[PDB]
Amino acid sequence: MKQAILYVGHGSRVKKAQQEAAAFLEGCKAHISVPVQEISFLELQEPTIETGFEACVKQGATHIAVVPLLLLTAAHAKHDIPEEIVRVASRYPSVRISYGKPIGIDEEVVKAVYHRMKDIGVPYENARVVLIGRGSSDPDVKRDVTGIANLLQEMVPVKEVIPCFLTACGPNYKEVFSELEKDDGITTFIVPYLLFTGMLMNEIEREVQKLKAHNPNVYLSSYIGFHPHVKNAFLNRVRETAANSEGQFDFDGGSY
Repeated sequence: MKQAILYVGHGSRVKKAQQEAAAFLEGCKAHISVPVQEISFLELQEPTIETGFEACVKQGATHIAVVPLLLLTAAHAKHDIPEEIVRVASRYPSVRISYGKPIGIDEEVVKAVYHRMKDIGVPYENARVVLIGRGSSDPDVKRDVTGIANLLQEMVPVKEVIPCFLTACGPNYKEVFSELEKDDGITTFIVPYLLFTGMLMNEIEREVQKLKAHNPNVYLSSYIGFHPHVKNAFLNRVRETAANSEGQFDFDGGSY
């Protein structure tokens, strides 16, 4: 037996984002006791999935644990990535494949949100938290962001956590913002639940400036990014996919 890890990010065309994702995945390798480890990306950035998978095979891997670097569960985890996996794996029918889950609802990621809150330096006890995800038409995305909000609610003595979204599913973060123009003395933290900055993050920044014009007790944290606790959660995913102790991550054909 020879085990491999194939990390799969979604990929970016922004050079800085490519570099950050690649460096994160590279820094994961020293934490995994597996002799063959390759990084790959679905799109816009190579190594491609095909390249990384074939590299794993060429180095003698009998088992490949494919682990997607994804915060939430949507089309990429269910369709695009598995489709590329089946396309390349069809050529090596003797190689056993396991395929992991996105990070999703994990206590470590809640800790990442908590530390982003703490970084502001404002008391958070009995404060409101507004957790902004990108959003998706896939209901699993809203469900998981809500689960993270509930876990934060259980773990930190905040007043409440409001999951909301930039697009595709409700409630939209602008509706929450419009409802927060009051200023009732309650502090509101805005946590962008995103791996990278970019257009939508810039939009959040501008909208939070507008909101602060109405309600000065509003504080925007930096986006989650590749926080150390995000790394802990992702390493959990990697280890469970490689262990595959019950076969629950077996890469079975058919539509996901």
